[PDB]
Amino acid sequence: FVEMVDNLRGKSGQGYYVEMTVGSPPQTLNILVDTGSSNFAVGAAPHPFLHRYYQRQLSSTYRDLRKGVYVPYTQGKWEGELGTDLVSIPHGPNVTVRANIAAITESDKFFINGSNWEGILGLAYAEIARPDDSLEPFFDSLVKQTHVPNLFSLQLCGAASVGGSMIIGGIDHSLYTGSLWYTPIRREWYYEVIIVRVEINGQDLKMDCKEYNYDKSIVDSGTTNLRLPKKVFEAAVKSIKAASSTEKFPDGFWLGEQLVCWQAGTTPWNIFPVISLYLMGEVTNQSFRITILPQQYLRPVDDCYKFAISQSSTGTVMGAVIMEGFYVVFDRARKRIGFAVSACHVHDEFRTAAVEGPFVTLDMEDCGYN
Repeated sequence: FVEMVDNLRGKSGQGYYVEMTVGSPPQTLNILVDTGSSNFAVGAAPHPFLHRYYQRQLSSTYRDLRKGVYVPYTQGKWEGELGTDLVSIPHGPNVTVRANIAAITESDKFFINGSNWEGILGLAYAEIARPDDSLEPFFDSLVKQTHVPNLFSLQLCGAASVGGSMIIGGIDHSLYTGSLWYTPIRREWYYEVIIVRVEINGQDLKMDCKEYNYDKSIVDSGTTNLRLPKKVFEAAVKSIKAASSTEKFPDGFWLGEQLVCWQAGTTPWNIFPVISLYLMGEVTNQSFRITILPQQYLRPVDDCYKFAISQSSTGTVMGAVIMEGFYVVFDRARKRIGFAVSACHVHDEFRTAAVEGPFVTLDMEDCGYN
């Protein structure tokens, strides 16, 4: 699918977006690819931060649903008017579908000043769509209305400008090396998965794996960091702090309350441990592990970086920190997510991200939270 290669762009920390068109004639917009939500929402008014916006008055195929939607966040939020219209992805499958579209008429802390995107494409399932699971997510409409396979894959390459590929309806084997390894999608709402073991430099935290997924563990392209439950994060950092004991860093650093800087290319990468997450495999008692480097959780912001690992109350969230090291296949058809070493991931000549298996892991089910 050469046509779809390199169809993602963005700026460090501002997420990855793909070009899309909405309405008739087609109105072009850059839309954030978010596997962590399920609403297709686009700016529809002249907010100062927006390069452009959806103008419903110019679309002959626009249809009003006469319903509003308010989506609150920890601080900001977005609110819009629901409708449907014809949507297409220029550098994606050659098709056009009628999908729900929330026209954003008011928001706070949603749009980013200086960013180049005007909307968000929630690729998750209806269960978490707003206002409720009755609002059919875009991908569902795309598959239901066309012959596009129920699957998509993401290769986030993270470089201030970033790039990547979203292969819609398939897999592009040139984007990865080695074999793809699959972990089951526990439940179809967020792209939930189960982490069965966690290793730092090869030594595991030996913590009731159930904690690792309290109350969730998800794969989300819309989040920059690797979010971990408090308990897991506490021990996580504890081990990383011990591995990197070579140098001393402030407590704020580990809490993302302050940045850490190093002179021109003087970052002590080797001082930091690799993080290995073992994921539930496809077979009983079988697992595999994906391993990332500081290159992923120690990202640039001298050279100042922010610890890309943080705590959560919503569970584990495998964001760009994890994804930028692998080619990730969202195999909706088979309810599984595949990981393979990405052909574009950044690595030093000493350590490289990897996906290895099979491994024997017992009681993987006790890792899932109910």
